[PDB]
Amino acid sequence: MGRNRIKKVTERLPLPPNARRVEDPEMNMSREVVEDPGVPGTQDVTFAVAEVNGVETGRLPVANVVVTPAHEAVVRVGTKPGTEVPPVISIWDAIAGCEAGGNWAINTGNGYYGGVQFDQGTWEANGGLRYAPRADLATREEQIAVAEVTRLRQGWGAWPVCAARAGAR
Repeated sequence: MGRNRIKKVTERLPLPPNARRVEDPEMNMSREVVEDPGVPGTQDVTFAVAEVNGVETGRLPVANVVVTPAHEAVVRVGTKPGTEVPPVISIWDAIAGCEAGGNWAINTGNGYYGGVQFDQGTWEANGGLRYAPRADLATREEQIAVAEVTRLRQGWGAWPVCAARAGAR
């Protein structure tokens, strides 16, 4: 018995647009872009809410109804052939922490690029142009793909401080 800590509360919340995907054969498969944000809708969501001492201790949606439907968004998704990115096998995240503080897009004008501070020749020699003109223009996972090629072909010499710091082979 006693007062019930659980009450029903109905809230009007946004209904986010579904994204309809449109292929872009000029964009890397790693990439997705919002071409049209659509228009959010609205929905009435009923929650069971627990409160003790004027403080919410829990909530659970129990019902929902569309009020205004959203207008769909349009997302462009990359389908450029040959831009498949291998799965990442995090020694690299440690290295990028050391090299660039985890900033994969770093480009300070020091002659090095991206999270693991490739020079341009090393980026190109190890296949990086498949993904981007420079390392900093490529995704983390693309940069790691090229870093793995670099390591297999040339070793850890590109990272003469950070690789050892990261506990490399």
